[PDB]
Order: sequence, then structure tokens, then C-alpha cells
Amino acid sequence: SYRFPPGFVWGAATAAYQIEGAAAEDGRTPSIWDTFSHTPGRVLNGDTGDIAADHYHRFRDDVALMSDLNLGAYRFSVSWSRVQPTGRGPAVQRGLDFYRQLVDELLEKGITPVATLYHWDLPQDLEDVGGWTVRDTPERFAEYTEIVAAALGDRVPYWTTLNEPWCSAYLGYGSGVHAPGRTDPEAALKAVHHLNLAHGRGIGVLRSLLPSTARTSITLNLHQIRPLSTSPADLDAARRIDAVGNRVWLGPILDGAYPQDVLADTGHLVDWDRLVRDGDLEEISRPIDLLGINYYTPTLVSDGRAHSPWPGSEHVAFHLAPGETTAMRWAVDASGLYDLLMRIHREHPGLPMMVTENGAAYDDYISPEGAINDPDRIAYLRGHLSAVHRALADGADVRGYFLWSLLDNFEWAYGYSKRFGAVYVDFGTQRRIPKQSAHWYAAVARDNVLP
Amino acid sequence: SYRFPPGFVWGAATAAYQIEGAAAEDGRTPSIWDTFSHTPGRVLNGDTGDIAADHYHRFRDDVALMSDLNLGAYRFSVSWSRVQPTGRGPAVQRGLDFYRQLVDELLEKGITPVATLYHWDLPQDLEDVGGWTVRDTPERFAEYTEIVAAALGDRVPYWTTLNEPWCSAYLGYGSGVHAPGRTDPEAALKAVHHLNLAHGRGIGVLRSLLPSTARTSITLNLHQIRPLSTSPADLDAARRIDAVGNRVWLGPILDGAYPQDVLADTGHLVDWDRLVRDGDLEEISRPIDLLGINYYTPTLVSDGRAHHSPWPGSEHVAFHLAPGETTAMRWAVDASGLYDLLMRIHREHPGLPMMVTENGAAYDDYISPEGAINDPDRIAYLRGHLSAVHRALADGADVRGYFLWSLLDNFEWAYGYSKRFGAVYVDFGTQRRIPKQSAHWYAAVARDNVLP
Repeated sequence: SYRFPPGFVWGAATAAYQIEGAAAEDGRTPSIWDTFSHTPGRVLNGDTGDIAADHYHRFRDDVALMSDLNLGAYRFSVSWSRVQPTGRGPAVQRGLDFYRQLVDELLEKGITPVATLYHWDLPQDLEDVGGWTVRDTPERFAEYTEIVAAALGDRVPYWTTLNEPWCSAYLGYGSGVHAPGRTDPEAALKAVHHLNLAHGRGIGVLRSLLPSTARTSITLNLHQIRPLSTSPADLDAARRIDAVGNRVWLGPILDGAYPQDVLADTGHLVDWDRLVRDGDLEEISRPIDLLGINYYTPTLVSDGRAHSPWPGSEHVAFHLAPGETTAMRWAVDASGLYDLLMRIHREHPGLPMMVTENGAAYDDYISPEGAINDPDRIAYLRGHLSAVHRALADGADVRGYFLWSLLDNFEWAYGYSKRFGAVYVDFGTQRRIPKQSAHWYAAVARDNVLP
Repeated sequence: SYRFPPGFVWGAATAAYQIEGAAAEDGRTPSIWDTFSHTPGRVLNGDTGDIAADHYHRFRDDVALMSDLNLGAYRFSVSWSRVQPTGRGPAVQRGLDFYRQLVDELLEKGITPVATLYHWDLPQDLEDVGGWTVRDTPERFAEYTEIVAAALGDRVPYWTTLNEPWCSAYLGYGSGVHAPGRTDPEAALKAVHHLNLAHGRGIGVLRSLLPSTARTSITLNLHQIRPLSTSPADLDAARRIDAVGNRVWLGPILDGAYPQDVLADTGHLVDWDRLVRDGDLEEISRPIDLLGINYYTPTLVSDGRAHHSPWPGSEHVAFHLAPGETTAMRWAVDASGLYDLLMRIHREHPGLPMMVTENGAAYDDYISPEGAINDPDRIAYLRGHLSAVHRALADGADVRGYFLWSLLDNFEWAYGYSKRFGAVYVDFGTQRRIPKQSAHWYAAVARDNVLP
């Protein structure tokens, strides 16, 4: 008996390169993840996004599936290279027509489209001349944003600039396990500021084209960091990780300035005075309408002093938080969701929130009876949705929840070895099969109540 | 060269009883202002809203005027008694059809409708059994909200629950110069909480009917209070007026609780423990999408005891005319009050978007023998105050739109028709609308997003 507020948005989320496939069709140039997944030893078993879920060709069936699950909204990504090849020049209408048809198919079924402009699929041609480390990429993102907004502004009421820039910046250029695969602390931090500048400049473009009732937003995988103990050394660890992992986004975007402590922690690795130019923070800190929160597992840190995606805090040790583990070996702790929601409520009482991603990977299999039983995923969702309910009851302004994912997916460096979707996908045949969680989540989206 | 942000909403604002007229047509029961204006000595010269600007019959011409002015949005009020006579029972479709047509006419011209559910026109039948002093009125406002939202939710992307509840509560039941005309400090404060409860209950209904992209809001005439000096007595005066005039709304709606200092200042005049029941503040403090700000003139106060009031518990506070030019209302012209008010809400609530839902000035407008209505003082006023919004925006204020009061000359409540706020002159003898010099100036602003 967990009744949610009236008008609470129930949706599911996907990503362009993760479901679409058709990487080379209709003029789509390769993205940085096309080059990455096609590099030996960068993705498990050499899996690539060439085919993935073949959503480019099967989107009409998937939208009908979304309707069967009583989804109120659907969150997707727009492929930069598919709409604007190379990252410069005019757009290919053939690529734009796919997203035009997808949106129209969603509106016909009564589903609210939620578009993510960038979701780690940078055009390889742009990475070839600097990527997010160079200052021209935010200018290319602005022009690309104008293209998509002009085409879909009339129909899409929710627009997200960036999805999890922490991974794009640090996993892409710091530890090198994602996006282009570079390993350089200075590069990772230049990406941070240029991702912020891209988001900012992207908001300015959106405001000048989309209707005023539409909501702009950015989606952040905000790490919910608990210290291993109350010792001041462990508290500084939590602070360091929060400074370089979270407040490099929350700071400039919401407060209009980088926190002085993260400038100190990383000052030796990058020259902030030449990186941040006059006018950048005014651009980055444009008013936004909504904050997208991605949560999966808490972060447990301690003072480790006795290639890293945390520049300046390599001495911080990380630990597996207690509780059950998903197939990702991630801790299952719904309190982290509550804490993360309450933090933003306490620190930013006027900023509405939506859980743009939340899910879990498990060893899903088709039984000889044709059933895919995932009670652990139901348990996970029931747990974490209680946290949202409890946060809501305690004053948190949570407007929507999006399950990751709608389909089994190309889980980046894990390839297809990890299944997050509520709908099973047999990649051999592309058959869609609803899991036990799909029936459970459909009742939630239909009744606005937790069974 | 005051270039405004992209997507800045430019609009004008009106009120139901002030322009519409047709008070008794199509089944509209009398409102509290119908009874009030028809009471001898309550409105100047006995003016009533029976006819007003006759907008009920001339709305199509007015919408064409809005298009001529390059308006991006239009803010209006919905008459409670016209949609739902008596305040209970089913709605009259004939009344709903007017607002359906108005919205459709606006959408055809590409103008964004902004609907104010309540704008001081309480059904007289509801006042007859307590009005805002009794607890049933907020429940009647909920049902009334459900009617309008169901009918217009698909088309209206901006919804305001209440417009200036300070006047409804204090001018209506405290000093008795407005709404039903009662004079009782306890009544005024019971209205405060029940207006808050009505706003709250109204938001819950809106959320269950409107699309998620629609924006809910409340409009507050937040008094921008400066103390006459730094003396602690003058600072307490400023504090008292801010507690009973402003933070009785900002508190419960945004912070979820009434401030203890206003509970102390007024505790002797009303029993808050009997007034506020379990669940009221949860209702009142529903998340909001936008704050509507009405500003006209600053408030200059001092402790008068040191060399019928609409401020219960602070009757000892003296009020003074702030320096600067004066409008026809003899209100101080000080654009700094707008900036300060915007910056305050920015500092105290950094995440709440704002819109100036009302801002204007009254002046002695006249038609020259050449047929011209020259109001350079209104242009000066608007140019000044729009600069304040510009600087606030530049200093980080999240201001989303600006609405000029008013589109037309109107029935200005107790002042009758003696005060002209509109950018478009209205000759009430013939009901002809004639654009003033400021209308041409404001049309350029709304078209270019730049101040000439």
C-alpha cells in the first residue's frame, strides 16, 4: 500500500548505441563506442553495438510493448552521429526521420517522449581532433542540439542534455574503461569543464527553440558516498570523492562556481585558470527545470594511505558496501536512494527531481516452460521504490521514476553479458519476451501503487 | 540594449470581474464583489462590475488586440460563479464555453493561456455561510478546480490557484475595504489559513488532471518592506509586517510551516491550535512549479509609537510614502523594490522559478483632440521596472516571464473606473478600445525581446 503522488510519471529508459544497432546504415558515421567496441580487449568477448537489440528496425514493436506495460513516458537517447554524421555539416533527414517516427509512435500510444541529446556516442571525427578535451566540442554539441530541437521541439516535452558526464569525463579519459579509452588526469578534467560548457550552451539553444512549458534537464549519476567510519581521514575521503565525482557538476550548474576544495584537490593536475574562460560559468549555470538522478549502488570509501577515475584522490580506497549483490557485484541498498534524494532536497529545495535510471542486473534465463522468472529484480524495484515513497513523504520533490532498462542491452564494456531490462531479449533471434518483473512493473505504472 | 533571455514570456494580465461584465447573464450568480460594489459607500461613485469592459462579449476583438501587441502569453481569471453558480452543484456549460472559446481563440493566435482559478470573486452563496472564515470553502474550491481543470487541462499550460490572498484575507476580512467587507482580526487570519488550504487542495487536484508538462503556481503580492531606519523598533516593524503580510504564505507553502514569530504576534487574536488541524500543512506545502510575483510599490514602515487595520497584531506600525515619483494611486515609483523582491526569493529559494505576474501603474490618461493617448510616464515606469528585472536576471534570478497590468482599463476594485492601468485605453461609454502610446512601446518589447 504505497500510493504515489498524483501525476507521478512511470517510465523506462534506454540508450541509443545500446539498443538501436544499424551502426553504419542510412549514413550514420561511427561513434567513439563503435571504435571502442571494435578494438580488441576493450569490451568483453569483443561485443559491439553493430546489431544490439535492432531497435532501429523494430522500434514500432517496442513502442507497442511500452504501451502493454502501461508506461506513461519513455526515456531514450538520440545518436549524434546518426543525425549529424562526422559531427559537422547538415543533418541527414533519413536519420532524423527515425526519431521523428519514434516520437510520433510514442505520442500515438499516449507515451511521453524523453530525449537524451548525448549518451556517450560522440562522433569519432570529433574525438579525432581532441574530443571532450578540446573546446570546440561544446560548440559542435550546440549546433547538434539546434538540429534535434528544431525537428522535435514541438513534440518532445522533456529534454536532457547529458547522461552521466562522470563516466564520459573520468571513465572515458581518466581510467580509460569507457568512451574513447584515454588515460590522462588532465584530459579527464578538461572533459569535465567542457561537458559542463556543452550542457550550458545546450540549454541556451533549447530555450530559444522549444516551448516554454517543456522541461530541460541534465542526468547525473550522483555517487551516494558513505565513509567506512567517522574517523576524520575517512570523512575527508568521502569529501574528496564527492568533490571530484559529484560537485564538479552540481557546483557550476546549480551554484554557478566550482567548489574551492575540488579546485585544490585537482589543481596540480590541470590549470583551471586557463581552462575556465570568461563567460563559461554564466553559460553552465543557466536555470534548469529538472534534475535527473541515476542510482544503482552506494559508494563506500576509506583513507587508503597505509589508472584512476578520481584525479587527485587516488589514495582513496573503495569497498563493497554490505548487503546483497546484483550480477554486477553491486551492493543492494535502497537507503542510498533515499539519502541521495534527501540530500538534493536539503541542498536544493526548489529543484524538482526524477529518477531517470534505476535497475539491477541478474542471471536471467528462459526456463524449459518458456518463463523468465526474476523475483530478485522485483525485490530490488520494490525496495528502491519504497525509498522514493519514503523520500516523497519526507518532502522530496520526486516527479518521475524510470526503470533501466526496458530491454536487455549492450552494457558497454560488459557487452551483452549483463541484463538490466524488464523485457528479455534473445539477441540470436531479436525476440522480445516480458520477464516476471515486466508484469509487476506494469501494475505499478497502471495503478500508481506498489503491490 | 537590454537583451532578455531566450524564451522569455511576454504577456498581459486581467481579472474576471474587472473586465468581463455580464454579471447576471447565462446563469452567473452574483459574487462577493457584486454584492460589495452594489453596497452604498463601498466603491467610489457606486461603480460596479456589471458591464466593466464587456469582455465577455468582446473577447474575440481583445484577442486580436493581444496578437497586435505581439503578446506571447495572456493571464486571465476564471469567474467561480460563472462556471459553477452558487459555488456548489454542477457547472453551467454556457459559462464553461466562454473560457473554452477564449482559450481556443488564444491558441489560434499562438498566445499562451495563463488561468487564475480564484481572483477575489467568491460566490456570494459561499460567503453567506462563512466564506473564507469557514473550513468548507477550501473543499468547494477543490471541486470548482476539478471542473475547470477537466474542461481546460488539455489546453492551458499555466495554472494559478490564488491571486494575492493577502487582499482576500486582510483587505476582505481585516480592514473591510475589499471582498465581503468584514472587519475582524480573527476572521482575517482564519481566511489566511483557509486560503492556504484552498491553494494546497487545488494543487492536488491539478496534479491528478493536468499533463506533467503543465506548470502550477500561486501569485502573491509580496510586500517589499524597507524600515525607515536601523533602530530596532523599525526593524521589528519591518519584521512584523513581513511575518503577517508575506511569510504567512511563503512559510506554509514553501517551508511547510507557519513561522513562530507570526504565531506569537497574532496568537492573542486567533487560536492556531484550533485553526490548523492535522494534515493541513502537508496539503498546503505541495511542490510548486512557479511563483507569481505582483509588485507595484515598496512598503516603508516604522514603529509609529516612537516619535480597522489589515495587519492583525501590528496595528502600531506606521506606514510611509517611499521617496520617488507617484502614480495616480499616489504609489511610490521605485524599481529597486522589484529587484530586491526578486533577489530575496532567489536567495531564500534558489530553485523556485519566478514570473512577474503583475506590474503596472495608473496615470491620468486622456484622449487628445487629435485622438492620441500619450502616457510617457507609463513607458518610463515600465522601462524602469523592466531594467530591474534585467539586472536581477543578470545577477542570477530565475525570472521566466513578465506580465503587464493591465491589457485594458478595468474596474479597479474599490477605486471603480477612476484608475486606468491598461496599455489599451477603454472608453467605457462606447466600450471602444484604443491603444495608448505605451502599447506601441510594449509591443516592440514583446516582439524583439529588447528594451528600446
